[PDB]
Amino acid sequence: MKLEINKFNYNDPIDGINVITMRPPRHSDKINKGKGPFKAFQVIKNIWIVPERYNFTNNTNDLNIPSEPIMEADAIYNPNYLNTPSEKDEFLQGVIKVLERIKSKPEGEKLLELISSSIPLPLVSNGALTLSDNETIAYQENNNIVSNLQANLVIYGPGPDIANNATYGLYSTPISNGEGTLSEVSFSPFYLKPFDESYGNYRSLVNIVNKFVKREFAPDPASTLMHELVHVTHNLYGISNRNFYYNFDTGKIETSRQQNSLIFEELLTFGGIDSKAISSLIIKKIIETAKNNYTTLISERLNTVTVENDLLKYIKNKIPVQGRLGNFKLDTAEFEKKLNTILFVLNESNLAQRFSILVRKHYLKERPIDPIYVNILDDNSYSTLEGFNISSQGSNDFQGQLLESSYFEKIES
Ligand SMILES: [Zn+2]
Repeated sequence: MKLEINKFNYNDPIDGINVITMRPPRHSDKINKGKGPFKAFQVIKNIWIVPERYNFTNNTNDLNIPSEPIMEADAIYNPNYLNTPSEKDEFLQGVIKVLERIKSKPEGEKLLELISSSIPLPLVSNGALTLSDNETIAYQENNNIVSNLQANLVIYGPGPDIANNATYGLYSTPISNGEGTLSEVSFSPFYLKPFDESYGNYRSLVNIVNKFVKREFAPDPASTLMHELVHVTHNLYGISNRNFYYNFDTGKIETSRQQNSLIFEELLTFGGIDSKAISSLIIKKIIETAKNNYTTLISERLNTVTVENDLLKYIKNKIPVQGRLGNFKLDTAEFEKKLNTILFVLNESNLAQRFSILVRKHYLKERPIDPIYVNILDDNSYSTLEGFNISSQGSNDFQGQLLESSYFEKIES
């Protein structure tokens, strides 16, 4: 069946199929006592949009201006953002539009299909793969749980910094042991952080001889979301590399941060020039770790399954195996191929190239640039097929991302 995106208006009635009131996945944490439930919309099978601010972790629980020293000088705060029905509908439409954009190229469509289908490896109960809260969200009505519906990804609005974007895996052992975990994403389609890149096709003073200089650009929020979707994919496969750092001075992996280092999960997820000279030692170790984790799960869990149900079908589609019920083995060659796709081929920089989107050269930015607001729902500014770089308007070849474009609106900070 061809992937379609379900459209919604925020005021669409609850149906228990695609429109629910969702209990927070992190409801058991003390900081989330009494929160929700929140209206949620199933945009793609197992992918839900919740038009609420993300405030469900320690670092996102307070939406006010931080009481500590600020981590990012390009952050912008507004505790009231996304508290009205009209802002919630705008957000919902924006996320849907960005997803339609992503689906409009085969690489983006395949990414969405992968997230939809790649359920975490369930626990086994009475010989059957059986769902947990690591693979579902609860539809809560009047302090009763009506149903538990499958979910691999829940997309929310931003946390405290309304121009920040992030991914959170639900359970921290499954995120890295090969099982996989439901992910939450905090996403901001309308508030964007600019970046610098060298460029030559812009209005320039006649007295400047050499026109190719660093210029300011806005990112395409589809690229921003795809970046998070790559983290989500790692999280669903249980292959997150959050607890390793790559040291650019030595070219080695380290367990703790160093002066000129980057978290390895971000190095891979962003891609680009910085991932082109990773050592064979590093790549071999990463592959071996994942292979070992999967071999262990196939032995200790998958081979305890005695009941063939739909969850087993979905898991066999996710995890390349050979053999029969009770005696599966990892399909080494197919697993390696799939792993190397998800780790080394799937990344923001490669995806952006396929979408004709400009991204920055390095994951880490050299300087903060004040965030902007842009109404991406206006097709004159941002289209599903071309983003900001609209050919019929003369904005192809990255020109539509130039920050001087009128649709990138200054924020009073
Ligand atoms: Zn990232």
